[PDB]
Amino acid sequence: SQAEFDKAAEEVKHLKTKPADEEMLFIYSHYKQATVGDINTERPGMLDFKGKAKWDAWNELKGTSKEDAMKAYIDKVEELKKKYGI
Repeated sequence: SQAEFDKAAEEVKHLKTKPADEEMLFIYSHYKQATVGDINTERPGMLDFKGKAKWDAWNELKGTSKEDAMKAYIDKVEELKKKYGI
């Protein structure tokens, strides 16, 4: 059906600690691409400060091989799972 990806996701979005913007970004961007696809949300407007980046990082992908997005997402999440975990 699926791999460990939604798992990676599921875990990461809960984590004891809330990952740094970039950690969240990688995850986010890739998940969003692997799942939703091509940043179809749009770039921020009000308290942009800690949002933009997520937008941009996902955007940066906008068309990556979804599968890769998953692989990568998990393949990298490990760090979060080792640093933050549930």
